[PDB]
Amino acid sequence: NKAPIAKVTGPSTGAVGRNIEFSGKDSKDEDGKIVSYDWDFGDGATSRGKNSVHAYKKAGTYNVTLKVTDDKGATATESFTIEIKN
Ligand SMILES: [Ca+2]
Repeated sequence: NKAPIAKVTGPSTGAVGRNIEFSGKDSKDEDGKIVSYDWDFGDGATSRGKNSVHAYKKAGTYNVTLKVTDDKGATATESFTIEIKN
């Protein structure tokens, strides 16, 4: 098996209190299927889904982590920086 490769699409800037839409659908497993897309939004919040949403309560800079898992259980991550403005 080869582990998958995580790819996040979504905004790199958003605004406080607004729902930010993220996707992991461009992630790729060369030899199988991605079976889960886990998100850590950098403010303690987590979600799961090929698409996910999060609103940040405070302006600042956050690193979002996407963790993809393939059909064999191998994992990969991406760290993606988002700026949240007032
Ligand atoms: Ca694989």
